[PDB]
Amino acid sequence: SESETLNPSARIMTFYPTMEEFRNFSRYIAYIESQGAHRAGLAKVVPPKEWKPRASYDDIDDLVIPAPIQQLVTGQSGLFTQYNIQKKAMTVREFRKIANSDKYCTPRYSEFEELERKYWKNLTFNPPIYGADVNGTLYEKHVDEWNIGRLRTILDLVEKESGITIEGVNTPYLYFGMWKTSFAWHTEDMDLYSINYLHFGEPKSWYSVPPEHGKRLERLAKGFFPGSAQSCEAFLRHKMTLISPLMLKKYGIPFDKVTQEAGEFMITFPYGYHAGFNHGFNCAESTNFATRRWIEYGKQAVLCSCRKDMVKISMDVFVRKFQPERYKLWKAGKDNTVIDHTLPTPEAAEF
Ligand SMILES: Nc1ccc(O)c(-c2cc(C(=O)O)ccn2)c1
Ligand SMILES: [Cl-]
Ligand SMILES: [Cl-]
Ligand SMILES: [Mn+2]
Ligand SMILES: [Mn+2]
Ligand SMILES: [Zn+2]
Repeated sequence: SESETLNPSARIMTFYPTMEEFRNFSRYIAYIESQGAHRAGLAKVVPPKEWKPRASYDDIDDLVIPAPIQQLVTGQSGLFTQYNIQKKAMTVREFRKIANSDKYCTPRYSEFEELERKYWKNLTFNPPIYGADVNGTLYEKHVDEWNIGRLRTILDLVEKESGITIEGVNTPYLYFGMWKTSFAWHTEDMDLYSINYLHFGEPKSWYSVPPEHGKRLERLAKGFFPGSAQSCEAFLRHKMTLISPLMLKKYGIPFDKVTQEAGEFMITFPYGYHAGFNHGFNCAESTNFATRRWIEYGKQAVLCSCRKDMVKISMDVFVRKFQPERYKLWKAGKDNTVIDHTLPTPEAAEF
């Protein structure tokens, strides 16, 4: 009730940290959770105006996009399935050229609602190319604040313990977008946190569903896609499923929306379903991370059961280290802990 009194509407919150607050990443995450930001599943953090992760983005024209994907979308009435078609490798220069070309460039519009309507109206036409899942970073090696390449959260325990790297999850990914490129409805692998930084370019728009309401979205999605639901216990993790905000409203699924500008951070929280699209040519960097609060989510995450090489992180080291008194019960399959999506991560006891 202390936590349930904070952000009771579960709306997307925006934060403007000072440079002092901005330096300690995990601490500021704990803070915004103390303010109830996590209840939305998504939050925006606008960094100090003097902070910059890179002096200049003029040298990256020759950066290679090894596996650009053409996004074919099929559907109607607010329900869509996205099929990825991998294209030949190409450079950022070659990508931007195509992105800004007359055929793929952003349509003209007044307010955001107009561009949003055009997105949902034309989603299945003129399939765009997304320069997605590029291994790398655009942070300068010296930037110590909010460095996606080295956030130093307890997610580091995975590699530290096993040597295992999972691309885009405990390593950084770059996303080069063009108009009408999409990311489908999903939570993160193992229901982790994620961080997303829009380095440059046109905006990225987001939809989010509160974790305390995530199950309702799942039930809706299973109803809409019964074939997919029968074939996999977590088919949304395929990240192929697009659902319009009008469809969510029609079925009483609560949600919020936010538009991300260049130079801005987006944080997604455990079991926070989100989706969205890019307004035009841009570039974003992202990875996943953890807090102590995530551990229970990780233990209870419902994973994909049909796809091989799907991301499954062993929770053992986390339970042993941060829940020693529950380790035996958990191994015996008798840990029946129930998650309260309103509670902030325990690191926020300072606040
Ligand atoms: N395929 C995938 C996996 C995990 C993710 O977290 C995302 C994702 C991508 C974007 C993006 O395309 O910028 C935004 C939010 N989530 C995509
Ligand atoms: Cl699912
Ligand atoms: Cl990612
Ligand atoms: Mn995501
Ligand atoms: Mn189906
Ligand atoms: Zn599956």
